[PDB]
Amino acid sequence: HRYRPGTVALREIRRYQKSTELLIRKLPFQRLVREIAQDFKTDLRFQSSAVMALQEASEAYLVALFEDTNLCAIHAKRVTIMPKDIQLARRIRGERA
DNA sequence: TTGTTTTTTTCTGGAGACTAGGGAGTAATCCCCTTGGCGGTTAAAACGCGGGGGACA
Repeated sequence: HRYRPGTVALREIRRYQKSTELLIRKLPFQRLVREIAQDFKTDLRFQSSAVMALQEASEAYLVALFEDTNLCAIHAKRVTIMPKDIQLARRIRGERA
């Protein structure tokens, strides 16, 4: 049959909140880090541990930001997060101007 | 029958070349290593379709 929209989303929320493994596949993230670093200094080498630490910090920060975004969206009587939500959360945080 | 002497035998400066080996230099080969190709394995990001839900007024 068909699951009504919004139920499988709750199932994934339950699934991913019980687990800790990283949600971004490694190699694209590593290539993105390498590209970003290249603009600061050339012919650079990275320890896999450094790259893993970068991924852990980035994913945790993104999860916290998504939590704040969901809270902001709920405050607007809304269920869907939209860019203004991220913007407001970042603004109140003080990272974005 | 013994010992002194005779005699025999053993011992006692310069030039013009050549080759051959050792240290340093170059480059090459075999083994290993890095990288790319062939062969297999498929979950999923994107795209489509259809329907439920809420954003906005």
